[PDB]
Amino acid sequence: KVFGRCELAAAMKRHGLDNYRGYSLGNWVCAAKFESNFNTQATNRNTDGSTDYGILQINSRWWCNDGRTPGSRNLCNIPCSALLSSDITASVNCAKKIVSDGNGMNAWVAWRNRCKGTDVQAWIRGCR
Repeated sequence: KVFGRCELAAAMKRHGLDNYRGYSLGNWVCAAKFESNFNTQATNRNTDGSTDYGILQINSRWWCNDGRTPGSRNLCNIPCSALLSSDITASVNCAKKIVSDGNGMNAWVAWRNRCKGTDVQAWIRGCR
């Protein structure tokens, strides 16, 4: 599923990401925009042999199991494929643990490089 901007905003809010660990909702929408272009089915392989999955590009080394990643810890206790679903519940549940781990949203490279320090509330402009 490719979410619309406000659609995704409303869903992320529903699942409690708005100011989760102090991060305003526009951070999360911006993160999804540039990690996945709002597409829940996005996947991308990484040099260490892991893969990033879903709307927030959650990694198979630490967080989810994809069966082919050396060093896998599966700390969200979930198959990576669950992170590709139209329903973003599993991605949000796992992202909450990621953002809680020590480095906050810096775990998301696209957020760090394209969202962090910007006017992220622009990402929910227009939304009801």
